[PDB]
Amino acid sequence: ATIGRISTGSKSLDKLLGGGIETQAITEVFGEFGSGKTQLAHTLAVMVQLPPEEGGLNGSVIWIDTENTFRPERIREIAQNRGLDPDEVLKHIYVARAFNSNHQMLLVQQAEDKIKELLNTDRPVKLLIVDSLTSHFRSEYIGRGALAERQQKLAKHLADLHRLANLYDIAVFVTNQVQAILAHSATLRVYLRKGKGGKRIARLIDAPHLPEGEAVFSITEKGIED
Ligand SMILES: Nc1ncnc2c1ncn2[C@@H]1O[C@H](COP(=O)(O)OP(=O)(O)NP(=O)(O)O)[C@@H](O)[C@H]1O
Ligand SMILES: [Mg+2]
Repeated sequence: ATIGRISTGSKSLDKLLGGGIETQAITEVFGEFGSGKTQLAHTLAVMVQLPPEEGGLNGSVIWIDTENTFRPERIREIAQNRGLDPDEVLKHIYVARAFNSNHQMLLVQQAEDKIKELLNTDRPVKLLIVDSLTSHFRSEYIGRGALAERQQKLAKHLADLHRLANLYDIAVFVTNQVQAILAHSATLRVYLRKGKGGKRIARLIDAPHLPEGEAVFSITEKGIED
C-alpha cells in the first residue's frame, strides 16, 4: 500500500512531482500540441523498467494509444542512451491501439487481465499510459447535449483507471490536448507548455498543498531530461 514513484528523467520535473509520478494515482498531463506529452509518455515507459535506486519499479507497461504516435524506435533510443537493452525494454511494453472510445474503454478491462498475469512475477505492470485520454471522446461526443454525455462516459473511464491504479499499485499516466474536455478527477494535473530555447515548462494545477514553482526540461536522445 506504500506509494511508488517513477522518475520522469528530469531532476527538475521530479522535484516538482515529489520524486516522480505516483502509483495509486492518475497523473494527467495537458497542454497544446508539441508541448511534450507523448515524449514524456515514451520516457516514462523506459524509466519504470529501471530498478528503484535508478528511479523505476522494475515494471512492465500497458499503453493504450489512440492516435498512433507510439514509436518503438524512440523507446529503443531512450533505452539505449540510459544504459538498458533497447529490445528487452520493448518486450515489456504492451501497446494496444484504441479504434474509438468504446474500444478504448474495453481495452482498460483487458488491461486488468495482463495486470493479473504479471502481478506476482518479477516484472509486474507498474505503468498504464493512455495517450490520448480524450481525443476519441472529443470526436464522437459533439453537439447539443454532448457535454453531459461525454463527461459521463469519461468519468466512468477514469473510474475504471482509478480502480486499476489503486487495486494493483500502478501509476496511471494520461494525456489531454488543449487549445489555449474536463478529466473528471485525475489525481494530479500537470500543465505543459513550450518555452524559448527549446525548453519545456511544467506547472502543477489546482494543487495548493504541493510545490508552486515550475519545472524546466529538455527533450533529448535520453527522452526527457534537464
Ligand atoms: N527523438 C527526438 N529527439 C528529440 N526531440 C524530439 C524527438 N522526438 C520528438 N521530439 C520533440 O518532441 C516534440 C513533440 O513532442 P510530443 O510529445 O509529440 O508533443 P505532444 O504534446 O504529444 N503533441 P500532440 O499529440 O499533438 O498534443 C517535437 O516537436 C520535438 O521538438
Ligand atoms: Mg502527443
